[PDB]
Amino acid sequence: TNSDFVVIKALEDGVNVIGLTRGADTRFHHSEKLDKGEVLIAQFTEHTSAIKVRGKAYIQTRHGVIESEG
Amino acid sequence: TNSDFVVIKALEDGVNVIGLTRGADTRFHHSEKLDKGEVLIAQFTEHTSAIKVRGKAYIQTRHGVIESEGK
Amino acid sequence: TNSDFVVIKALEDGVNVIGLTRGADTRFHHSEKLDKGEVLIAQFTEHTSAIKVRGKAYIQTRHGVIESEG
Amino acid sequence: TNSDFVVIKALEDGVNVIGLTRGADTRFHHSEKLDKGEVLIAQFTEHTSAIKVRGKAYIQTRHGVIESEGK
Amino acid sequence: TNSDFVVIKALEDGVNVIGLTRGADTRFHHSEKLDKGEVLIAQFTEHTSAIKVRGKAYIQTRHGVIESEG
Amino acid sequence: TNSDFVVIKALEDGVNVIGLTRGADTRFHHSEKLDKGEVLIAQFTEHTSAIKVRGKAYIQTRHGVIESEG
Amino acid sequence: TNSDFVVIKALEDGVNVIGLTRGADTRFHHSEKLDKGEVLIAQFTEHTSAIKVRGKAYIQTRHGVIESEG
Amino acid sequence: TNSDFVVIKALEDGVNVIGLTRGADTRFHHSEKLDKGEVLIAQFTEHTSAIKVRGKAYIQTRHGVIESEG
Amino acid sequence: TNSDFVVIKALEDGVNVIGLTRGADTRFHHSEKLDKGEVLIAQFTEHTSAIKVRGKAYIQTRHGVIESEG
Amino acid sequence: TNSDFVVIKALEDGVNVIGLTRGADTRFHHSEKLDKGEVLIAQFTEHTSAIKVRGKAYIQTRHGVIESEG
Amino acid sequence: TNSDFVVIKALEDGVNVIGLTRGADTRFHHSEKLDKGEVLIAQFTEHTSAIKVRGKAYIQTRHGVIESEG
RNA sequence: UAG
RNA sequence: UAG
Ligand SMILES: N[C@@H](Cc1c[nH]c2ccccc12)C(=O)O
Ligand SMILES: N[C@@H](Cc1c[nH]c2ccccc12)C(=O)O
Ligand SMILES: N[C@@H](Cc1c[nH]c2ccccc12)C(=O)O
Ligand SMILES: N[C@@H](Cc1c[nH]c2ccccc12)C(=O)O
Ligand SMILES: N[C@@H](Cc1c[nH]c2ccccc12)C(=O)O
Ligand SMILES: N[C@@H](Cc1c[nH]c2ccccc12)C(=O)O
Ligand SMILES: N[C@@H](Cc1c[nH]c2ccccc12)C(=O)O
Ligand SMILES: N[C@@H](Cc1c[nH]c2ccccc12)C(=O)O
Ligand SMILES: N[C@@H](Cc1c[nH]c2ccccc12)C(=O)O
Ligand SMILES: N[C@@H](Cc1c[nH]c2ccccc12)C(=O)O
Ligand SMILES: N[C@@H](Cc1c[nH]c2ccccc12)C(=O)O
Repeated sequence: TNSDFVVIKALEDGVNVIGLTRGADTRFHHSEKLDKGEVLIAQFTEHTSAIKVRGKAYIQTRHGVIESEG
Repeated sequence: TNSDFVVIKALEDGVNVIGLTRGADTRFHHSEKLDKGEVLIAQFTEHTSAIKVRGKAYIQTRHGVIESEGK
Repeated sequence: TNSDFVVIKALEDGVNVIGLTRGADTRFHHSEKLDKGEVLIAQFTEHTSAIKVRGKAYIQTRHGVIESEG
Repeated sequence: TNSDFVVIKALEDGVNVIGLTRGADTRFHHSEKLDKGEVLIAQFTEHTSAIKVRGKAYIQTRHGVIESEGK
Repeated sequence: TNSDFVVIKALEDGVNVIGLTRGADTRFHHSEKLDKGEVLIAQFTEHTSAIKVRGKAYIQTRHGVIESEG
Repeated sequence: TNSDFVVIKALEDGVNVIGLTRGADTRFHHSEKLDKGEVLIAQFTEHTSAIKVRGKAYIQTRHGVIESEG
Repeated sequence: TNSDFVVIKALEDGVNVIGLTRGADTRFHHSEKLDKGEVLIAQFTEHTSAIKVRGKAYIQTRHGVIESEG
Repeated sequence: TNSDFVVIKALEDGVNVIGLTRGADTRFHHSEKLDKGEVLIAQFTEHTSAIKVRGKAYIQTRHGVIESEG
Repeated sequence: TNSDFVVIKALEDGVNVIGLTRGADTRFHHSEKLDKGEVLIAQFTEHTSAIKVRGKAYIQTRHGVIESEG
Repeated sequence: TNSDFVVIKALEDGVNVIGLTRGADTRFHHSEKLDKGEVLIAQFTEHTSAIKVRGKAYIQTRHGVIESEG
Repeated sequence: TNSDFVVIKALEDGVNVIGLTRGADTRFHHSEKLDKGEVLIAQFTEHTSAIKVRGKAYIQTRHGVIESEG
């Protein structure tokens, strides 16, 4: 329960924060839809070993800040 | 019990701080409602592996500060 | 017993520092009332995985300082 | 025995440093009274998961410094 | 679930973030395709011990920032 | 054996460095008397979970420096 | 899975990133060929205890940056 | 064997670095006499949970520097 | 597999990065030859507890940089 | 095998670096004599929990630098 | 395999880096000869708990830099 | 002010 | 001042 997390703020409506499955298989297991201004703070977990961000969003991680673009 | 935590201060009435379930399923298990000025300090836990904030709030984490402005 | 803690100083009478239960359920288990100037230094624990502060207070954590308002 | 600790210096007589019980119950298990100028350095422990300071005091923790104020 | 991760932002359509297999074999097990502006945040894992980036992308890791231009 | 420790230098004779008992009870288990200028460097232990200093002394801990006053 | 990693960006075609075997024996187990601008982010692993770069590349590690010359 | 240590340099003859017993009891188990200029680097251990310095000495610990007087 | 590593860049042909055996015996178990411009990134391992560099090379470690000379 | 170490450079002939026994007893178990300019790099260990330096020497530890005087 | 290490560069021919035995006994187990310009990077290990450097060399450790003299 |  |  003490894994790294990412912070995502939607800069438009309809931002998708997609969790990709951990393991031999890489598939979507959940897409969280964010409207403009909403903030998601999401860890890496047993089930999520990669996170894809689609849409305009501001992203903070341990490694710095970045914006995704639509 | 020594997991990371976030600090959330409501900037308006009716902010929701939503805990999303850890595991194969991603659903809401609790939404804490905050009125303007209230502060919630919340950990990641066995049950919560993601936190969604709806409404205007000031947020502090290990990675910096940010404001939500959804809704 | 080495988990993080938060410091809270009341800036008025009747501040409430509320422990929310750890686990599948999220309810109050204790509400600590602080009068003006009193300081509480409180850990996250087996029983408390979130803390809610109601009333005017100065708060320090590992992530910075912040004030709660009424 | 390597838990965090707090430093408290009394700025008047009759300062109370109160240990609150770890566990499902939250009650006092000890109040250490300090007279002006005395310093207490006290850990979080199996028995103590929150500490309340009543009266005027100067306090140092990992997260900085703060003064409690008395009535 | 607390391994390092990398941050990749596609700078053009068709970027490939390729996971190379951990172990005695070094083959591809997944290629994630990114459209311009999308961000992928990907850990090292049981199954992934090297990552290859094809296409123009901006990359953040623990050791600094870099742009691929393949 | 790697617990935190405090440094105490007596600034007058008869300074008392008091170890308070770990556990459900909080009583004195030892008081070390220090003559002016003597330095004591004392750990937290199985037996000592709080330290009280009585009399004028200069104290260093992980969290900074402070003087006790008599 | 939390071992250190190296970042390598080829500055010309034909760069080789060579994994040398962990253990009593030291031999090549894999050679990854990189075309100009491509980035490889590669861990030390059960199988790889040393990495050789041939050809012109820019390298980032925990200890700073360096360029190989081919 | 990776506990904290202290560094003590005698600034006069007859400095005493005293190890106080770990445990329910607090007594002396060893007093090391140092002559002017001698340096002792001493850890906390299974047997030593507090160190008292008597006489004029310069002391370095993790928490800063200080001098004993006698 | 997360032990320290060293980075070595040959500044001339015929540089030898020599691994010395861990254990009661200290012997050579591998000499890696590096030509000008090549970079070797090498860990301490089960089998290697000391590394010797012969010839002109630039070296980065945790403790700073240094050049060997032929 | 990763406890703290100290660095001792002899500033004159006949410097003694003395390992004092870990445990209930504190006695000398080894005296390493250094000639002027020699460097000894010495860990704390299962056998050595305190180190005494006699004679003129420059000493580095985690806590800073100091010279012993003869 | 993740203990501290030292970096030693010979400043003249005939430098000796001497590993002293871990344990109750302190003897030589190995002397590595370095000629001018050679670099040895050597760990503390099961067999080596102190290192003696004889001859002119430049030394880097976690605690800083120092030069040994013949 | 005990060792 | 031994290895
Ligand atoms: N009972 C919840 C409390 C909680 C912690 N963090 C949260 C964030 C959002 C909502 C609820 C929570 C839990 O242990 O997980
Ligand atoms: N139930 C999901 C929640 C989650 C965490 N991080 C995510 C990133 C994206 C999507 C969902 C998530 C999980 O525990 O893995
Ligand atoms: N008995 C409570 C005491 C406590 C710790 N942190 C708190 C925060 C708020 C309220 C009470 C507490 C517990 O161990 O969990
Ligand atoms: N016997 C108490 C001593 C203590 C430590 N920290 C405290 C804070 C307040 C009051 C008492 C204490 C305990 O071990 O928990
Ligand atoms: N299922 C993959 C997801 C993944 C993580 N990091 C990656 C890097 C590249 C491609 C896929 C991935 C894994 O657990 O390993
Ligand atoms: N025997 C005591 C020694 C001690 C350590 N720290 C102290 C602080 C005050 C008084 C005595 C002590 C113990 O191990 O706990
Ligand atoms: N299958 C290889 C992949 C790899 C990781 N790092 C490398 C460096 C060079 C070459 C291949 C690799 C391994 O797990 O070891
Ligand atoms: N097979 C060797 C590879 C190696 C690692 N570090 C080295 C340094 C020098 C020479 C070889 C190596 C080992 O695992 O130990
Ligand atoms: N034999 C003592 C040596 C020692 C370590 N630190 C000390 C401080 C003071 C006096 C003696 C010591 C012990 O292991 O504990
Ligand atoms: N075989 C020796 C190699 C070695 C490591 N560090 C050294 C320092 C000096 C001499 C030899 C060594 C050992 O494992 O311990
Ligand atoms: N055999 C001794 C070697 C040693 C390490 N550090 C020392 C300091 C002084 C004297 C000898 C030593 C030991 O392992 O403990």
